Amino acid sequence: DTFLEHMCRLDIDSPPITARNTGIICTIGPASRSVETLKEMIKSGMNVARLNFSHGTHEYHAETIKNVRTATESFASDPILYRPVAVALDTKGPEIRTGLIKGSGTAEVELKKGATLKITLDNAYMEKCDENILWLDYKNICKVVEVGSKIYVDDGLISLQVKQKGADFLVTEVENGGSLGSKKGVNLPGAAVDLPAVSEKDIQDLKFGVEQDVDMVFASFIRKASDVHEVRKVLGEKGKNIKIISKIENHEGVRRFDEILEASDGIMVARGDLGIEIPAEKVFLAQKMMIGRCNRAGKPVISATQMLESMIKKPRPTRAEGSDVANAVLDGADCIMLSGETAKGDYPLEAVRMQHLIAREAEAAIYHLQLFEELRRLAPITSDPTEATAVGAVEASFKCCSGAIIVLTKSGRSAHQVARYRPRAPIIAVTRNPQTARQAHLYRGIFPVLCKDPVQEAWAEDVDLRVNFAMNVGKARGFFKKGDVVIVLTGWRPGSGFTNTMRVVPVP
Amino acid sequence: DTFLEHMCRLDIDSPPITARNTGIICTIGPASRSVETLKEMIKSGMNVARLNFSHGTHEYHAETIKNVRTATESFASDPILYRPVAVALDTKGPEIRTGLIKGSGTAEVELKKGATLKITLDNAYMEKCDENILWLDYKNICKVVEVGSKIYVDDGLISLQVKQKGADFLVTEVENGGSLGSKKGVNLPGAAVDLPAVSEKDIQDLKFGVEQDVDMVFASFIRKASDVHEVRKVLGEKGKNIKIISKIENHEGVRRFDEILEASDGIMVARGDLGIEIPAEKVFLAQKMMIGRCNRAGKPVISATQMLESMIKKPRPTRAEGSDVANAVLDGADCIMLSGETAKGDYPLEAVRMQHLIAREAEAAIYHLQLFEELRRLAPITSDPTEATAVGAVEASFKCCSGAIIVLTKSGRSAHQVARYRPRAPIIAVTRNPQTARQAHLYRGIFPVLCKDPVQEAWAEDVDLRVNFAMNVGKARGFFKKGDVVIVLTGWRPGSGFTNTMRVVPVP
Amino acid sequence: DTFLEHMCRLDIDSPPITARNTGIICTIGPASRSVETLKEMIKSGMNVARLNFSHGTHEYHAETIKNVRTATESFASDPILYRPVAVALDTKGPEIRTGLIKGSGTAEVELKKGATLKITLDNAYMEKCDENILWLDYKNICKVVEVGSKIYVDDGLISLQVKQKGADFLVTEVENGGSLGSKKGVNLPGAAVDLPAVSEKDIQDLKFGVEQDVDMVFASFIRKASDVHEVRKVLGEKGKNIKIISKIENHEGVRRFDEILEASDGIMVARGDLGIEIPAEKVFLAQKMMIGRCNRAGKPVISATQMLESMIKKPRPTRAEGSDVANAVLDGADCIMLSGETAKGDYPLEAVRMQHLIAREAEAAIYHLQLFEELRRLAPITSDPTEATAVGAVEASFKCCSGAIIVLTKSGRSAHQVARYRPRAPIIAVTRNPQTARQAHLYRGIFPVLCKDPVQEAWAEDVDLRVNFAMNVGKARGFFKKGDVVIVLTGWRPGSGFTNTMRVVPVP
Amino acid sequence: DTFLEHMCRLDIDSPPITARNTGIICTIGPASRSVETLKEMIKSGMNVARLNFSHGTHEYHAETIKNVRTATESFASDPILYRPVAVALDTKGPEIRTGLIKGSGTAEVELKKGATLKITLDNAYMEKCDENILWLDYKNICKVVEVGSKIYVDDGLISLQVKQKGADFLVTEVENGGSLGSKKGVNLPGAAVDLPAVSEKDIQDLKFGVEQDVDMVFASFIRKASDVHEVRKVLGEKGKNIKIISKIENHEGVRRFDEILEASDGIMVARGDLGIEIPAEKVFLAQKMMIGRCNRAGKPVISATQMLESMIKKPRPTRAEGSDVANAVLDGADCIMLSGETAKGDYPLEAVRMQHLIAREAEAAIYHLQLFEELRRLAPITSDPTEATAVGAVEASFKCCSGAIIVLTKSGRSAHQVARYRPRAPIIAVTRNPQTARQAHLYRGIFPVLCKDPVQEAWAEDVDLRVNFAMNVGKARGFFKKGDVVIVLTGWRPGSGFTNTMRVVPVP
Repeated sequence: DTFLEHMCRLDIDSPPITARNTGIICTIGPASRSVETLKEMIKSGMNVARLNFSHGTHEYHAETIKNVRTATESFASDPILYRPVAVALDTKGPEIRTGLIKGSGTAEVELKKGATLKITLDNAYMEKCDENILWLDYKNICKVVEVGSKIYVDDGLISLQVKQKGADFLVTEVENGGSLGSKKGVNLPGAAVDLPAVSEKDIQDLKFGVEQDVDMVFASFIRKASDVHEVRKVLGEKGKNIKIISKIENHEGVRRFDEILEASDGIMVARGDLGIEIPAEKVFLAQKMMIGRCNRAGKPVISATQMLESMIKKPRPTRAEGSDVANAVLDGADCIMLSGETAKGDYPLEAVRMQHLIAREAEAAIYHLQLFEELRRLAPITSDPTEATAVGAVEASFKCCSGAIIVLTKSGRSAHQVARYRPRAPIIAVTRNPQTARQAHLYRGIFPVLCKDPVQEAWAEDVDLRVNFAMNVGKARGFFKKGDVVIVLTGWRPGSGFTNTMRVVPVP
Repeated sequence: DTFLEHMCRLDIDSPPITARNTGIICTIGPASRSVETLKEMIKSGMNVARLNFSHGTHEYHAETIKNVRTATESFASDPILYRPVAVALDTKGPEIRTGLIKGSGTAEVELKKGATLKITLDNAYMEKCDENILWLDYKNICKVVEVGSKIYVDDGLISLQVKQKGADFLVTEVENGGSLGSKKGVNLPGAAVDLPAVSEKDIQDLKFGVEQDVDMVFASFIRKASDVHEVRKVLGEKGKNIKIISKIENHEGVRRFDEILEASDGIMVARGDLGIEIPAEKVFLAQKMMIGRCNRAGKPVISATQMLESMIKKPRPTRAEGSDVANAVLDGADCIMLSGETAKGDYPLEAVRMQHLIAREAEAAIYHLQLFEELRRLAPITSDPTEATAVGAVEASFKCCSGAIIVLTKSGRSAHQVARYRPRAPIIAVTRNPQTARQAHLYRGIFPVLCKDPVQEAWAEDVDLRVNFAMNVGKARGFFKKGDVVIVLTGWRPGSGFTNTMRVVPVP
Repeated sequence: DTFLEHMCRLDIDSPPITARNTGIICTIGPASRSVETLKEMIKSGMNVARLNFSHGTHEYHAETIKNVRTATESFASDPILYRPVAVALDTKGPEIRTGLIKGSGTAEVELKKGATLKITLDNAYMEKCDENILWLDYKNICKVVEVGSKIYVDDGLISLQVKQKGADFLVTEVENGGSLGSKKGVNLPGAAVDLPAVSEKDIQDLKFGVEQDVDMVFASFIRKASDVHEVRKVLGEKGKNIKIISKIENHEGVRRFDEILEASDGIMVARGDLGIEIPAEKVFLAQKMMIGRCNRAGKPVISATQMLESMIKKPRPTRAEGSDVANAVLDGADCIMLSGETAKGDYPLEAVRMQHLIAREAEAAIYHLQLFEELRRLAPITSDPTEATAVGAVEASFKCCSGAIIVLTKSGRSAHQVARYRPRAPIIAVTRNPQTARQAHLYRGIFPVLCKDPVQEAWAEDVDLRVNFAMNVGKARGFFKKGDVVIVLTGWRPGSGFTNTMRVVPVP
Repeated sequence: DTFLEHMCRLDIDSPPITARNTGIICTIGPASRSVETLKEMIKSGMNVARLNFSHGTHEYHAETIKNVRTATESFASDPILYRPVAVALDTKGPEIRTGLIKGSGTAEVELKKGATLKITLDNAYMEKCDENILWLDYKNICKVVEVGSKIYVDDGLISLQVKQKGADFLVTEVENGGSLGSKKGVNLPGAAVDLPAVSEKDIQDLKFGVEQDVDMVFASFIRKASDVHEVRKVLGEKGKNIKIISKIENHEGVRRFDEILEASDGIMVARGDLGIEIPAEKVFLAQKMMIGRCNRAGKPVISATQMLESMIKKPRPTRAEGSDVANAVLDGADCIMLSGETAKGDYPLEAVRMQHLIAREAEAAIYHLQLFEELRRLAPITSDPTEATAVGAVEASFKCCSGAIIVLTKSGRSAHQVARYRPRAPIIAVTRNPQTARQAHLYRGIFPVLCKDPVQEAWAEDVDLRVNFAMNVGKARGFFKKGDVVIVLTGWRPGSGFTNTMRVVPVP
């Protein structure tokens, strides 16, 4: 009825009645590139393998994608239970990274409050940083910094405000402290950055991605719409179909968020990079704002970083990491991302699993019909057949309590359009295009299904075969039973430009 | 918006930007049964022809039907512009009536105020009525009426008050003077009048109605469900498919309205008969209530019995009758009924043309999305395929700003199912079944269209036959043009089931 | 709940539970200037005596106002039951009137379809018009007419389209026909008018009004906001407090309706003058539009002309005059007006009474809380103490089912502001300013009460005395009983610029 | 609007344009009971001081109260800027606790995974606990626990699994390693733990609470209404006026929540205790439900037990705790509670200051008129004077865009009555009664203000005393300025009755 009536009526001992609508992106690192580790991850809800090109070589990310695909297709033998799994390339982007401190890639020299540390960029101490003296990537720091500007190191625990500029060197106080350590990153919040959004390394990484048939790019440190356009002209014609997800990692990208969203296929909210750049008492508005617009606009949005970073080293998360994530789902994020817990973890399965749990359970508190009616209200009058067919399909899904909204697409477009409006019922997307099954996982509520059957002489016949596919899938995965109802969205005629037929059909 | 704003921004100087949705019912009498006259009337907007069986032999009304079918079909050589026309039989009923005035001649005597009238029941004075003895044929008048009771003779114009009750007579003072002719009808407001709702005449008349394939019965002085049931049993299973419209003409009907509606296919508010048997000020609440229940019940209701009464003898009406019909059409009426204006009148055509104009001009003060959003969440929720397909279709018509909702069933039932959500787009109902094209004028917003084609021996090709028909009609008739989007509703097959294919098709 | 649920729930045999909120303006003429006739009219709900300065002298309207006041104060002895009665001056305004036809002020010469009639304005036939030849007021008709323009005579039944222009004379066909008769009016729909909105006669009439302490002016044929401003500069400083009601009697005033409403204190909709000037299939939108804006803006609006014009000569109105009026109340008119039925009538009491009945009964179909919530929603953020106090007072009146909203004002302003928002509960306005008690009757829902008690030394005491007045008034008139609730709106402190105190106080 | 738009148009870069409405509760321990420290905390936002009676003698907490009263009143020489401060007693309850570790010293032993622990009940080992024998003081541990049961020692950090049940002991495998000190508390999730809700200690502690005029009791491990009733009977009629907040810390409480709420003055969600006894993913639904019921019930609810847990030993928090408190305040919390951060922490002040900042920044994602329009038509409708005066006052605050709603009762009850409609303007509650100024921090949006003046011997002058006080406070404290409009609520007199004078006063 009311939103409040709907929170009051929640029952913690009622069962999970929904299957899980929000997607899980896992970051694949040393702890999760074994094929066996990944088979389990896929079995515990992984849907997108993130590769962080901020660290490592090409032969290594290619081994990593080979094991992801080895595990993903161990399931292929029975295409009903087969879960697609997408590969995501997260670019490096305009980073600043520290040296090796002693000559060693595993050291940490422990800075002390009040102490003094000279930044050098003498290209000499590239691997000699100790307690004083410190080397950096950014050649032109001595230009955008000023005598008081604050510099954060590692994800941010080690802080320090400069006292002495230079032209070659720089010297500074230490508010905070801790460990320095090696190959760490540096932030310069509230300080300009003349690094390009696409370095020549990031160009090479993108093109690699095209060669490897990745399904999405996570473009780092996007600040303005030219940065998106560059990523796409690199991906070029060969990767006009790769989805670009801009990462909002600084204040500008929030300020310039609308034009970033125009140019991009979806948005990643990097909550930690933000909670360094802008005061933290405000990230959570930014997130909420940036999710809502991505929902007005029916573009995926990914909530990321500092999710369960206590499952790097405990097998069970703080009850407030739990609440953090479960509220990202409620704000209407499309997907959730794990960085350290699945990459460097001592318990990566435990994290993937807990994430599926938390997120299944947050949908108990989604008021699905308020969402829908708000998102319909806010939709424009279109002359798009496929848009109107989606809206009707969702109305109907609510007046039946549809078990599903079976949607046949090659594009993926038409299953996206239906999910735009947040049906409570799951969208079973039936495709023959393995790229579209992998990319579908971005969009909340799409359960992609990959048909491998050959195309039939008579298209009528063909449609029935795909739809019956989807219905054995639903019966099996548990979404419904004989004699329930579904919406089915198809074309009338082959090579109809659009998905313009809705049938309200009882499960057989 | 508000409703109040939707008025504030009305524009008289603007041109009607909606079709006429309300059906025009016409009472056929001697001024309007020539074939040429009925052809010109059908041209001007007539949708239903009412025969009034209180007057006339079966051989008379059989010829009047003959000419209406003649006229109606003169246009049948161009399906695009053939307009179907329904044939309604209105019953005599439990009427009280006067005897005859004596002599021969201009059969009329003057009833002067404050003077005296013995109502007698002696069948000697049956043909010897005058200003002192007046015979009527209700034999228990004397027991159901009392002293001080009113008696309205000739259709309300004359009032008597009952001064003295006798054994088998009554002495009355004339209170509303007038002039009395022969066989004119009497109203005993407030009396327990006990005549059967179905007389032996009414039985032979309904059995006539079936022999002539009439489409609706307007049944008179209905008081209770048992009355509707007796009419139905009489129509029996040779005429099960005839629509029965109960006429509410007295207080017990308004009282028992609810049970009368459940038992009936539709309602007629008879405001003149009801203006006699009720405090005339209370009438306009009676109608507002009974239109209201009828709309929530999804049952057509007709607003009647005096609409444009000046035009018996004047070509144009007093704007108060125009505000009267306009507010009946806004109140919720599906049909308006013309009675004297088109039966015995001098301008049966300027009457049809004016009513068409007033209904088409009133529809602008109808706030249409208001009506939808409520009727979506008033009328039975959460059910079965057909009602989910219909709602799906209406939310689509609203999203894509459809120019028409093209509906294929043969009963009519699924086109009703849609009209019961008051979409803003006209519902073109395509049927091969002439009765349902005639009968569907009762439902507001439905535009019957009769496909006279043989059936293509393949379901989808038959469907596109009909849809392409509806399209060409709608383009000819002005509803939509090339490039607009229409919604389409159909069978899953000819397996029966129900109607469960919605489609959003651009207009060729 | 819904609007439709609220129409369905109407009961015609439940009692009138409301007292009558809409006001009644009666036109005082030969049949109603006796003091005894008027005492009864006041006793049957008259609230404003309209004097039509279109006919008659000054000594005559002054006799007429003397008898209105004689009857109004026969009730004054017991100020609880005393009903105030306001005098309204309806100007003549830029009229065109015909001659005397034979030399006699009572003749009628009966024009015939197709016939020929010369208009002359030779100032010679001022009183000789017969069947041919016809004299007019308007000197410059031969300028704004053209060879085909249509001229209507009497309220409009006699029509005629010119065939021959001139410089001095004019000659014409006769569509329609009937009686010509004497001192009749002429309309020139769709034809310019160089008559002034304020003739020198209308100046004199206004100033007379000021001398006689009229309470409102009904300004005729207002076309633009300069016309309002002229009426007020005439009324001048001595009549800055006389309320000006513009009459919208032609197409322009509808076109220029907004600026007319700015300049004026309220609007009269003259439905007959309109239904000649603009097609009649559109008056009823104009009316509806013009009432709604007058409600958005909290200015009184009066629905007028052709109300019950069958109670000029029958003691009981057409059931469709009844429906006409009862729908004006529903559209939200503030007041209702009778012209012929109370002026020239053979049954003026019967009309005043039926009007009270019809209008009491229409409020059964007002959804009072939808009104309020729409009118609140549509209100601006004001920093007006008195506006906010009114809105809260009305909310409260709904959360109690207030018997009344007792409002103490001198101005009248604060009782107007409360009524702006259409409480269901009646507004008892307690004033010492007899002008404000008389003018209050314009505003729907104000039941003015005139306190004659002297001002008390202590203002606290004084307020209690006026409020207890109002509560004996309510107890007596029937609005409520001991132990019910009311809202009471007063000032805190004397000579507070405003009514800023709301008390929710139980009737004693 | 939509709710979704209200997010889409959030602006991080904008400055907080609302006051803090949520009360900050602080747990006073050894890091925060000096008088100087409490003065600085009260300055930074503390509204309530919580004593935790699980630890400490009566002479200890009596001195801690002494200093809180000292600090609190240092500011009392300027009413304008004295902030009242409530004193909350939190009970020990049915706690299970460990014995002591042997020796003396740094009383801590290491519990290593996969190793063994005999839980014994022999009061010989009561002070001779170690890594093998661990004594606890719950004597029926053995019958309510089972094999495979978990046992969480020291506040969740340590988990044991029950390998072997004995007669009077248990053998357990250590699953979450750790370090164990003395007298640390045990959780037996899922066990029928039968200790009394009110122990003999808790009785002497509540009787202390009354001797010291505390204002609220936070009562722990409440499971059923009878538990609340036993606490109430103990507080007896010397402390009838003390507010009892039930603490929901186990599953039976969440289960029986509804009865617990009826019996209680308010709720505390204890998310850490609740995160142990429940699947931690289910917690965030539990809270959302229990905040929800509490808001519809118009009963304050506190969100607690881990809010900013980093700041025990770090000056600023992990943004995830910040998103955590922000979403508790949006969920509906009236108060936030700080526990370790301000009791034993190193930065008790940077914690108060940060929480103030996070609550004040979160209130922008609160959609306020949404909350009103529902709470107006959810919460008991159509009644009695006081609730009609309160709603009147809120609709006014919204119309005139009020800067404050200034409320005079002495109990507090009428200021609650208003806060229960969530107005957008802060409620300045003016009382002469210090307890109600302290106690009213529990209610969101209420800003207590204590008038220390004697009573003017004339009701209205007393009223203007207080109102002019509230005005000057509100101007000093920033809420509104000269020329803004405030709403005022008051007695009709000191006759009792209730509160029934609303007033809309401009600001001097």
